Amino acid sequence: GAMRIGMVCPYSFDVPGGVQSHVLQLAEVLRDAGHEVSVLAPASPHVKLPDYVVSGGKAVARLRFGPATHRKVKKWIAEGDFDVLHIHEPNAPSLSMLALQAAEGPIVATFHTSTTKSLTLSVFQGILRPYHEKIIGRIAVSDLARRWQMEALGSDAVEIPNGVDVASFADAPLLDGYPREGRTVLFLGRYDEPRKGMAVLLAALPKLVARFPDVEILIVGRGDEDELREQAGDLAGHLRFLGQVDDATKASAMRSADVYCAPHLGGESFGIVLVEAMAAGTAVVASDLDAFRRVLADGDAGRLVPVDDADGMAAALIGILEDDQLRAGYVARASERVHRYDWSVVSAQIMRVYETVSGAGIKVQVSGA
Repeated sequence: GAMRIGMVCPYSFDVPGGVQSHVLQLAEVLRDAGHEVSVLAPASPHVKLPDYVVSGGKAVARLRFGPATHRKVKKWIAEGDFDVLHIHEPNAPSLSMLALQAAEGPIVATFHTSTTKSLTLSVFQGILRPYHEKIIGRIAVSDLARRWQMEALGSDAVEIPNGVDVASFADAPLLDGYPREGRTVLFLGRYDEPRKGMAVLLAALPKLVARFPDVEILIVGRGDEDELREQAGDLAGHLRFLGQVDDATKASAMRSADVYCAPHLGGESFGIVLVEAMAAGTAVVASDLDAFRRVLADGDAGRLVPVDDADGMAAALIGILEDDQLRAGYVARASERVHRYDWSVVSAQIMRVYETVSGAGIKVQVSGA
């Protein structure tokens, strides 16, 4: 039953990031399931972390990490006695790649390509290791490596969704004073960046207020309030800024909004926030970018709008708010879909990968043997 799993996170936890958060959530989840997990990462002295995460330090023409670091890592692996070593974003250079090169046996590496989709593969430890390791260094930064990995022979590469704790949203406490009889709409992100599409949401505001005069636009994330109020004109009174909040409050605000609007001009990454919205039971209206269309399943799980279309956005929102049955339907379907993104599933898939790669009696060792 039980398994010992090392994970390597290339990034310090001193700063928020998708990968860091992914790793930690996953680790917690596996530990909850009765596995021994160890997390290696760079020094994160500023934040208080669980006891199973370990620090490797920080350091970096073309140059590599210093000796003390290598020592630390080798120690970690050798005394780890891991059944599986899981590496994240083994970009070259990185802590992860260092680990990947140091170790031997059941090695798995994951590249998080989109916030909602992540490629997972097993390193060739045969005569090809030197060659494959150079390909793995470029997967992060190139389409061709990615392709070749998914396409090639003897390559076990699989795609798995990004994980989410669904309950932390669904069960999130409502914000004091919500729901608003005035119909709140949620925007989430840094609104000074045009690709987040705040401008579109602003363009559609007059119609929205016309048909729903008491509406609030709840805005989470960092940006310039003054400027936006100024661009909002006399409708600026409808805006409410929560600033850049913690995850708990994000979940709360998300759950207490009647609708989540995602008018992104494009990211080709950003989609996971929609998953969080659906898990919160809040109906989604999103721009028609491919990723969003995938997540909402062609328009099954949420309303899709043409990119950079204000009139469409307005019609969509208004339509959602005015008819409650429709909205409820959208939410229910979304709740159906959100299953595949929960950790209990994702963790199972990755566990399958672990089980495939690791045998009985085989432990991760430092090269060579």
